[PDB]
Amino acid sequence: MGNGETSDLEPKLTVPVGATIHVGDSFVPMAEVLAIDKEDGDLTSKIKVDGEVDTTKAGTYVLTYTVTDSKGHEVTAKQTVTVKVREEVKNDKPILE
Ligand SMILES: [Ca+2]
Repeated sequence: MGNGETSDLEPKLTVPVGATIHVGDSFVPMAEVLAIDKEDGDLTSKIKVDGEVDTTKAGTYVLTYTVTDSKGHEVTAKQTVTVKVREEVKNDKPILE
């Protein structure tokens, strides 16, 4: 038996650096993020999705995506999501302390 020194390429992780959606809008992290390796194959299923994006409250939520190749190469990237309101709801100073 034995092994040959083949140049393994580190997995190509594809993640959008920034996203913008509305309150009540749909957001699927596993649809917009992919990961492909040449030697091991499709690593999209291996993607670790950290963080949480809410679509009921307006604000910025950052998601983390980390994927590892079986050959030992690991890569990670983040996505900055910004949710905004679909109507005019003004703020009269939240007096709730
Ligand atoms: Ca590889």
